[PDB]
Amino acid sequence: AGTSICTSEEWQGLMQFTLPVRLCKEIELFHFDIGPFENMWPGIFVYMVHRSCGTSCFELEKLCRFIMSVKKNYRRVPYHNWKHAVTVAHCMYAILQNNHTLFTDLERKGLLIACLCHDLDHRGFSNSYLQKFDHPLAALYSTSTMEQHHFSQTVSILQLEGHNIFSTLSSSEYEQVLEIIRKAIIATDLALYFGNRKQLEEMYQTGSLNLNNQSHRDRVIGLMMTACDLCSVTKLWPVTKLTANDIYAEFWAEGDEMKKLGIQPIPMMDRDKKDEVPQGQLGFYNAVAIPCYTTLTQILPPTEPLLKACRDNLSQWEKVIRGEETATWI
Ligand SMILES: Oc1ccnc2cc(Cl)ccc12
Ligand code: NI
Ligand code: NI
Repeated sequence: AGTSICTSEEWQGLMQFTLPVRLCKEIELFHFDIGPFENMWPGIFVYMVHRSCGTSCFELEKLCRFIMSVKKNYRRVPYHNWKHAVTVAHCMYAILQNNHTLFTDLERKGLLIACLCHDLDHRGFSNSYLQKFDHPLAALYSTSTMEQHHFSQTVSILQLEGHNIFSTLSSSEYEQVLEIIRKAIIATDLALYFGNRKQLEEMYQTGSLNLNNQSHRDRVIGLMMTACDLCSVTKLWPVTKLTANDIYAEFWAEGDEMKKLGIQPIPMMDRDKKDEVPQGQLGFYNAVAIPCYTTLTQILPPTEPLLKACRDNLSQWEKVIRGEETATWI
């Protein structure tokens, strides 16, 4: 109820924060895992905005208020949380650094913010659930239901007193950036990923892909947003495996709610069907993640380590299925 606002203590603290030097080099890398550094997550986002866009891109006060309010409008859910937001934002930063001049300064600042904001106010329920049980949000947003809500939450935060990091933009650039952000957040709807990937694959294979074509650009950005959203599948196996637990904590809790309403959940959301998880991950990697990173690598060659990592993780799930797991902690 309402949009939440960071305290003065919170945003002034972030202003005064400094990143330990050792980390600077690590953050550049695709495989970097933010996990061990919880206190530093907001500062890591600052550092990334500053290195990619410049320290003069945003007024520092408005930026710190914005980031800290963004954090306060993530809910305490097992997966679609503040930690996930920064993880996604970090993947984008690594894509952007490796492909810097392909994207405009407006696209870079827009995309880093869109990633941080792309799951705002997520409740732990999927679009399938909201549409099945006619949540009011599905009345408002007939397709891409939660994504449309996340964009609306983003705009609400920008509109808070002293939070509009985009106010210094020309009126024309302001409309362009909100449109960059809307499209990017919408593209995180995996329902849309399937057609987009198939289109991009066709454009690439026939050689029609042209990055000077706004419709093509929009699509490449969309695939980038898919790759960033799913990037937990591109970490080192222990990291990826641990994250998988949080994803399923969330799925199972939704499954439980379905059962109360007289509907048996899909196996993926059934806590009594945990034996089927490894095969379901295999299916997810084969249907979604592998193709995503495969096509992204063809379009943006420097993103190849995301694909190589994802391939290594598919192999690990295959190992689990063959009974070849070694010891695991969670
Ligand atoms: O198996 C999965 C289903 C839905 N979303 C997922 C997201 C990640 Cl990062 C990994 C596996 C997923
Ligand atoms: Ni989402
Ligand atoms: Ni997400």
